[PDB]
Amino acid sequence: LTESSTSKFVKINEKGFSDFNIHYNEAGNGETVIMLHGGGPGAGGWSNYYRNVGPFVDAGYRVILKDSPGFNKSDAVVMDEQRGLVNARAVKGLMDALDIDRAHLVGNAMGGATALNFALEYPDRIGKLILMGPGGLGPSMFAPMPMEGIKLLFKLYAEPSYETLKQMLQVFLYDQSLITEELLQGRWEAIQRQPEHLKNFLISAQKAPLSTWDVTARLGEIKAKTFITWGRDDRFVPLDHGLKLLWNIDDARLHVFSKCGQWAQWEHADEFNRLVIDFLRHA
Amino acid sequence: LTESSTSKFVKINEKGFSDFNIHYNEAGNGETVIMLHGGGPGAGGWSNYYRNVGPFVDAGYRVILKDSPGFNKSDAVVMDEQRGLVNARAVKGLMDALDIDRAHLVGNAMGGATALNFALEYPDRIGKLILMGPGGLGPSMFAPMPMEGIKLLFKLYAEPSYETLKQMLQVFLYDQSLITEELLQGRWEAIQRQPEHLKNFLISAQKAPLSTWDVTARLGEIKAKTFITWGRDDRFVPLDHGLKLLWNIDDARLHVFSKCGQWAQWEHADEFNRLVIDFLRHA
Amino acid sequence: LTESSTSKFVKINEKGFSDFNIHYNEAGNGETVIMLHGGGPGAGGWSNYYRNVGPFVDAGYRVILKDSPGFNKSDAVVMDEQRGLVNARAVKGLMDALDIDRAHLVGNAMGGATALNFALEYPDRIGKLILMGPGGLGPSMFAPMPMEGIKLLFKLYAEPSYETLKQMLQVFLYDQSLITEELLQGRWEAIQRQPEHLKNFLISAQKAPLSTWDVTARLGEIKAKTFITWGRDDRFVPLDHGLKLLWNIDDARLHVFSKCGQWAQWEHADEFNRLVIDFLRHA
Amino acid sequence: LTESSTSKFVKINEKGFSDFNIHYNEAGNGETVIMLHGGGPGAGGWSNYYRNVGPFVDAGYRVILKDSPGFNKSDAVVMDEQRGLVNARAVKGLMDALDIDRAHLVGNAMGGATALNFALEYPDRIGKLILMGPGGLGPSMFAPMPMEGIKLLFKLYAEPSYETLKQMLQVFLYDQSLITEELLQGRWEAIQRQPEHLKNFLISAQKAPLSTWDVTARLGEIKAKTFITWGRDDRFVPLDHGLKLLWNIDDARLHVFSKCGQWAQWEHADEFNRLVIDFLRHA
Repeated sequence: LTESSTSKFVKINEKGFSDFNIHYNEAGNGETVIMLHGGGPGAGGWSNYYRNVGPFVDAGYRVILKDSPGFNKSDAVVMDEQRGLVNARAVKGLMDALDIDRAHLVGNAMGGATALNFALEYPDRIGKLILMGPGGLGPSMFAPMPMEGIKLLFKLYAEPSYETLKQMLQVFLYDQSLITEELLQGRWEAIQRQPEHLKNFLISAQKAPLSTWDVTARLGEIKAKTFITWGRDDRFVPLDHGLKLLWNIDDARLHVFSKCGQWAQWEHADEFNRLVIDFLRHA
Repeated sequence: LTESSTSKFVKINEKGFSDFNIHYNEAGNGETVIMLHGGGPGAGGWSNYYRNVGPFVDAGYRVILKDSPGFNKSDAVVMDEQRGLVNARAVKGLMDALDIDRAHLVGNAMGGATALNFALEYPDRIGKLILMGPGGLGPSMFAPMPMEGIKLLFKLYAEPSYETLKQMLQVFLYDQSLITEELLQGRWEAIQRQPEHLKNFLISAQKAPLSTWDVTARLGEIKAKTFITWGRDDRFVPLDHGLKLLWNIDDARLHVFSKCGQWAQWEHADEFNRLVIDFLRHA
Repeated sequence: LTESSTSKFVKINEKGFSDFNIHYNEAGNGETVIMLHGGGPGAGGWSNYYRNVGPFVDAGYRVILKDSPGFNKSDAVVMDEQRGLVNARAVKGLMDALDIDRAHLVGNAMGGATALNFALEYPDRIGKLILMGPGGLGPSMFAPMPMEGIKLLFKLYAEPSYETLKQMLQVFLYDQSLITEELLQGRWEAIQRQPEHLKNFLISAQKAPLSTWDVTARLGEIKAKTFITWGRDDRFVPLDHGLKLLWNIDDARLHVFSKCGQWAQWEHADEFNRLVIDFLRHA
Repeated sequence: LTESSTSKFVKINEKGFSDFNIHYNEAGNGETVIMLHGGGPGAGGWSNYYRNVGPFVDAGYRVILKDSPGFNKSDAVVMDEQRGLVNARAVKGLMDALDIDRAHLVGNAMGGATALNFALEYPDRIGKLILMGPGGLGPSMFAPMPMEGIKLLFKLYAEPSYETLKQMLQVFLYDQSLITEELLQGRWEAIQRQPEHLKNFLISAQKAPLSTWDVTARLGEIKAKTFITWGRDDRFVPLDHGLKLLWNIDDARLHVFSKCGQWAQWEHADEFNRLVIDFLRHA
């Protein structure tokens, strides 16, 4: 499976979105699992989840790696509401467009925020909920904020360069030897191809700062069975937010990988794939 | 499989132990997994692990549920060293007696302390290490000590009664409806059958208090792949000790169950069985 | 200064309260500091704060040790709203009745919850805010709930006895040698004198459980300079709630005493008196 | 009081040190309080503590702001042991040279590590112990390591520039408006004046990495009354290490300032001065 062979577009119509173009990569044909990426410059569905799509499709799922509005090959957008909520409306838009009644959601960082908002706004449309260091859950009890990785994310958005890209990835990943030329050129190309996105993210972050993403107070409403994952060494979203979800969501469990940054699904792909497939099959 | 049909005895000879009688329950014939129980009055191998033995044997393992010295049907003993270390010597004693070169260890609370000490003292003799709220790892950063469950454990040892037994189990378990008459009569019978054990535990705890169990400083020596589990609602050993192990053991991961006390393997048996079998097979 | 010589009553009229009798103990004549007690059976202003009233009056303050509705010699009441809010209305009622424009508030546990609610509802009427292990601030990230001390508080309310009183105080205090016959007889007399209160607290806790006290989401509104204190060894309200306040209140600081339960102002009276007087004078 | 008018030198002879030149700034003539600075490039006694020396001398103390070996105007050195221990030997060297029997110690970051080592090695020679975010106390339960501020400290040591100096100070301080041209030129001058120091620190850090500083296991030996301070927003040493000290030192208390980085004594000078003077006088 490749990016090109799985690539598709659909136009969505939900709330603020009027014939809005969403790019996604799809493979398999069983029950739908939608995977949602983080918010750093150059992020997208395929580059975030290409180590997971095959094992999940092999397990019998239909995998959709979604480009969120204002990322990769989805349409440009300036948001005046918190991104989690706006992203969640796009997921619903996508699901209505494709005649998907219910989906399992997998979400990393911004995508975790998106998945949380989806489960809150559309409880009838979600199956299980897999959350990987979800962003925007308010203050940490230990970590000064903005987090180190968040400052680097904003620096790269404002002053894009290859060197700053590299500095950011060095913070996002625990194992530095995973930072190959392929990884760097990939993200770099995604940044170069659509400069509008970087500009629009910064404008959006002015209208709705990260403090406006906090849906902590509503976590008690989530009835979806929930699997929370964290990287022990995540410098982007703090580890105690894993406890926060575990205490506040009715039916949750927490799995923390050692030697792992913000991309558990990439840095610990085999173990991640096994744990989440097992959870989707048996929890 | 029943307690009687699996029941066996072996005499051990290791360090302080001279023809010391160890009771265990054994089933299956593949690679050996030894399971080690907690330290509360009436504890033993079968009653701690009877929901795990079948699924593990079905997965192809040889399961040994060991009675630790001074518990259940193993010989009475007064210890002058920290119990974790003395227990670990007994495990080695048992393994030498049965011609077992290497074992996977599963350990809850006191049994977690035992498993840690085994991995430190006999690194050549352990496979993987599964730790469920291991006891004795020093102070908590949050929890006042002695913990609520520890005070109840000492109260029941000093003044054994059925009512105090019930109070203790109400603290050990999250879901109170799991406290059946069968569970209570079981522990009660184990207490009544061998009063010597209760007396000896209290004498042992005078010679070597819980503060002497702390092997934190040596955690860097463990090269065994390690799976750490915790109950979110454990009132016996504090949750932050899960983080402590995760930060200090080279190759560890942490899994925390919601709505779960000190017996994860019993309160969340299906998920526990799946996660640990998957880990023994694939990590 | 004694309980009798400082004792006063005032009738309050605020929201739900119609000629409601509030007992308080008053000394000094400078700026008003109102001190507010915890919620355990037998609690009251004088017995909670008699080690603080003198040093504070000597520093030049007018000290009011308030009996909260449904405690000690204040009127009996059954509350259908969270106690923090109802208590805060009584403080305002008291201040209107006595022509006090502004007060510094000192609050322990339930009294901390009361002080928080006062600062939120009547920001124009508060000076500085001193919070000692305030209750009701939602879940802990570490501590299973209900906390050990909370279970003992409810046990004593439902089955009052001298022996259960003693068990509770043994948990509330770090240093057990502070539990004199004077302390025990004091609380015991307060319990015996007004059994209606115990009954009414349990009815009130049914109508508005502790989960309804959580004002976390509004902490950003507090503009009062705030001094947060905690006992390291508090088994009633969890230590991480000190961090929660410190992160969420604009101008806060946190002071944690070692070897200290839920009554810092009593167990570490000299240091407490010095720190809070210094704060009221100079912050 | 100025840097020049208070400036002094003494030659020390203790263990490894043979006629080793130590620079310090001294004022006052009552009981000795020695203040010890952090380890970042350009650090020294006067620039770290010039907001504290006056108020402390006014309170009646003799203040000594010590330059640690390999910093500011003290002699250059390459250390093969952990810096905390080597620094502590220098403090003793200084105290023997000046006929000081006992000193109160105030220590920030590296200076906190120094103060801890002094109290452990020379318990007869210390009065009270004031610790401000002490470095080297092992892993954090929450914070990935090396900490953000530590990476910036090593970057500035290896590639000294004015721009990198500014980036580091922006992380060390919470309030960015405190970063004046005076502050920057000060640190810059200290860096330019002695490049040997920067080189030697990096060599020393190779021989004895930060992991070798961990004296956690010996904290139970400290009988000095101890005042622990932390900045809530410290990105150099993690907040949970404040809890670690509070749990493990016999007689400790913890004070955490909001809106505060690694220099509490500078960022919150008035409150810091009041709290520590009160502690030295009355604890």
